[PDB]
Amino acid sequence: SHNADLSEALRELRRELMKETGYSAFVVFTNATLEALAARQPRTLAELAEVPGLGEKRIEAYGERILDAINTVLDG
Repeated sequence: SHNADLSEALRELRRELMKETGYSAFVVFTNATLEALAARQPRTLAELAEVPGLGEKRIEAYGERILDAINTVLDG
């Protein structure tokens, strides 16, 4: 739940999603969005919807993976 640990997991997730989709990091989600995820630590879909720059398309595509990345860091 340290910010650096969350940020690393989110960068690792973003690389997985890039490989799976063929998209750039930017198209997967931007650094401002990554930082907001790490700071806000959303734990639910409701909380994901509050994250600046993420948006519904990416919540649908990536939301569960994002929550799981955050939970993996917070819970171990």
